[PDB]
Amino acid sequence: KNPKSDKFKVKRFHHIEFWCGDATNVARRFSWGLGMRFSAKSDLSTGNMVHASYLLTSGDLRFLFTAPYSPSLSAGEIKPTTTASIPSFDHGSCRSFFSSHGLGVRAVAIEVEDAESAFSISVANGAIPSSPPIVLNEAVTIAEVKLYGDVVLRYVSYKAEEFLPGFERVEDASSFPLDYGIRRLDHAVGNVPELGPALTYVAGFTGFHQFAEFESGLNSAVLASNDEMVLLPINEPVHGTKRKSQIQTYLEHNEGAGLQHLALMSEDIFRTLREMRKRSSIGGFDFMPSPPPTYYQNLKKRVGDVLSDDQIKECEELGILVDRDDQGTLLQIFTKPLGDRPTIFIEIIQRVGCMMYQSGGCGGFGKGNFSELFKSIEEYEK
Amino acid sequence: KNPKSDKFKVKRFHHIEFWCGDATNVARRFSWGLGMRFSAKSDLSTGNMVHASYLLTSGDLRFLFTAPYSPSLSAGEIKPTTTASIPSFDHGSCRSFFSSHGLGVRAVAIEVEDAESAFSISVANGAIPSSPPIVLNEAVTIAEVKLYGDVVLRYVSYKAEEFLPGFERVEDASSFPLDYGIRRLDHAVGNVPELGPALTYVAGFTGFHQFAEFESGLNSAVLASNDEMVLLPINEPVHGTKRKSQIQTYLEHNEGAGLQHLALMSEDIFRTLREMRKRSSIGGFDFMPSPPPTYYQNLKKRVGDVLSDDQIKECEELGILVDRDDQGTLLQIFTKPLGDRPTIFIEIIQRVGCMMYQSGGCGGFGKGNFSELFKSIEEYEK
Ligand SMILES: CCOC(=O)c1nc2ccc(C(=O)C3=C(O)CCCC3=O)c(C)c2c(=O)n1-c1ccccc1
Ligand SMILES: CCOC(=O)c1nc2ccc(C(=O)C3=C(O)CCCC3=O)c(C)c2c(=O)n1-c1ccccc1
Ligand SMILES: [Co+2]
Ligand SMILES: [Co+2]
Repeated sequence: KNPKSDKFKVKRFHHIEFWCGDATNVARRFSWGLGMRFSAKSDLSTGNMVHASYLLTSGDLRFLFTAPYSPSLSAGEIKPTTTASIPSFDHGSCRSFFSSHGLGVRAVAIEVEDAESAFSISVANGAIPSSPPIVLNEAVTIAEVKLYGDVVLRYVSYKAEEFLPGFERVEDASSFPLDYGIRRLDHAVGNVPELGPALTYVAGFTGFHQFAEFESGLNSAVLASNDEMVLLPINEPVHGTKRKSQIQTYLEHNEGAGLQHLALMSEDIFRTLREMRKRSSIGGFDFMPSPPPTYYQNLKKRVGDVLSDDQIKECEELGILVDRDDQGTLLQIFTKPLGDRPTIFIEIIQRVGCMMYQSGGCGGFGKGNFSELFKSIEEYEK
Repeated sequence: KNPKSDKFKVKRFHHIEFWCGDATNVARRFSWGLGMRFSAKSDLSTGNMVHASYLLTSGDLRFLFTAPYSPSLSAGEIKPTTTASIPSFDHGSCRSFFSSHGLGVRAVAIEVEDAESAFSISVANGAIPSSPPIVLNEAVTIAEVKLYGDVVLRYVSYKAEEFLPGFERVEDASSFPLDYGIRRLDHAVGNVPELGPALTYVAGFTGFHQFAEFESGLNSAVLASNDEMVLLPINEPVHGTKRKSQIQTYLEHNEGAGLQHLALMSEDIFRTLREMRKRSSIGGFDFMPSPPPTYYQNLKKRVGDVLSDDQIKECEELGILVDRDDQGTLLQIFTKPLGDRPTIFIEIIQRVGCMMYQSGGCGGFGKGNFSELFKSIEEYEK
């Protein structure tokens, strides 16, 4: 059941912005680890005396890394005379965010038809405004409202129908064409102390609807746009369990609510994981410990009609997890945390089925892999 | 002339510590870019609830990357009950340092015979104390005094004659044996507003002596230990020049004095620069723009008795600079800034001559390359 109740026209995920202390080192690490190309910049070399911002792209996926310069470089500026390319940026907010949370996502940005209308309708329906609509070079409009914690939902709309004005394309000599197969952001997941009030708030101002699902330490629910291509799952911890909830660990180490993981769709998850795993110990990303062979022995009875024995052994080599709902099949794997704190991590996913284009959320989000991993663990103990 | 006036016994450079906002991403970037191995850690997995610290090694070179956790993780601790492995660490100091300066060196650490004696003698001779001597697991003693800006000179002494107590060796699966030929720290350079008072201060409390030298925007001088293996150059800006002093640009973007560059000795600078340059656009480090061919044409008359025509063409391919004093020859090159701000960078060097072992500072520090580059620039204009 999809009531298609969006209160304004939403297109697709546009970009994800990390707030950093040094944008250069995080961007360069991420570029090598994930196979993303340096495509645009806004920094001292482009006249930005306020913040350094570097954009990585892989297919339609856009990762932005931003850090503040010394305020003294821009102490003479006022908002009318700012050299910042992202006018919502604030030195104090950014330093407060990074000191509170460490490295993490500040903005989940979605493209809309009309960012000024989206902002107005959202705030009229309970959204807490974060940065009012601002028109950049008469071409792009950006506005921000609070999503959860210190994470904002960023609306971006373009008149034309090239990232943002004041960003410059990166010199091809500095722009190496890395590509490990990642193509787009599939979903973005938040952790909160209380799921109910978080859902009521976000569904309240967006009109997003609850996306149908099928001892883990969590309760979760997924908000979706009309065509279910913008997917925003939210988790709360379940307390009193034998094993401590990873949602509660997140909230403690993050100093509260924030973005838990980014799920990145790959057009070939086997190629992506081969390429990422080759770089784990040479500057890239690490992956969670693989499931036992019993898990992959049990893959025959569950998805033997979807993957061959060879495609299943390839899953075992790479530690890929597999889940399935009534519509389709999900291949997924999780990285270890991206930075110092046990907070944000990345998911790589590929979805099989639901062809009409592929419909959103085909195969679900892998909640079956909680019980399946418990089973395979005790089963492998033997 | 070397009076050998050290006021306490100094051995060698021990390590360099960067203060970071996220130690993981900087360490992983540096490891790939410079070919350094992950060798030790102190973090949540080792019981450290205060700071995350990761050590990279290449030969005798030790780079330490440290970032603060949320203070809430350790809010119940007191200094007697601390879980920090580096007891001088302070959350507030570290956040204040990174917000003021961005990514940079907090500590230049030298090994001494007796860190408690070095601290006492230094402070008795004018050093500003930063952290008093503390004995770690009855095995290592660490003490810190102010060097310049917010950079400290760190004394480390060992009873035995394994980095620091509470650090753990890194699992060999997570420890990839990268090596591009870098072997040790040759010198560490500071930028200050006023060279005179900075030299008087540091020479005052160490007994280090001035190391003999042979429109650039700087005045400089080099302080050296008794065997001239600890080398601490210091720069001040020269104002009123046609081209703005890079020392003044450093001071402005850094919010004052601090460490300008680290010079890393390579056992084979050609291999090091081939390996680093292959990785510049895939997560590693960039190099300053190469000198014109006239510079390399003029390399015949200056060092033709030291390098063959083939060893000189190899310099031209890699953009290596060459200088020479009355004792030996210096091959060197400079990276672009390591992070967002035009502040800290790295020098790669190899020294030829002065065999007795090789004596310290053989060939000087390349101050001849200022005039030689001006000449080659206008000469290449032609
Ligand atoms: C035994 C370990 O493996 C697991 O059970 C496991 N299954 C998962 C299945 C799915 C998802 C996921 O994507 C997600 C959503 O997108 C929507 C809302 C619900 C949700 O959770 C995630 C994060 C996990 C996961 O984090 N874990 C895990 C991994 C290591 C440590 C502890 C837990
Ligand atoms: C025309 C550009 O090249 C250059 O003239 C140049 N020569 C250098 C020669 C030597 C040293 C050096 O190591 C150092 C010491 O160790 C001891 C004290 C004095 C000192 O300076 C350095 C940093 C440079 C240097 O930074 N530059 C440069 C590079 C790009 C931009 C502007 C200046
Ligand atoms: Co997910
Ligand atoms: Co130097």
